[PDB]
Amino acid sequence: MQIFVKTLTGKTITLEVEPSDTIENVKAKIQDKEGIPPDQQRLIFAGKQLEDGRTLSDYNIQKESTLHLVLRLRGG
Repeated sequence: MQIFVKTLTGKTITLEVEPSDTIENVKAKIQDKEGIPPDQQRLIFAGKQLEDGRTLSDYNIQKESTLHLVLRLRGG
């Protein structure tokens, strides 16, 4: 039961999520590490916008399915 996330930063940052988890919890996990609102980030899969509030189980997400995490690294 593994999934895979690829951040726009290129750096390999991996996570462990269950089939019963919702992407809403997953986005929050990363946003918490950065202390930013989720409005500042977006997710895209199979050329479509990953809509907030869906589940891996509902969208039939398979193992090792890539998630493209796009956000703005607070710094500068």
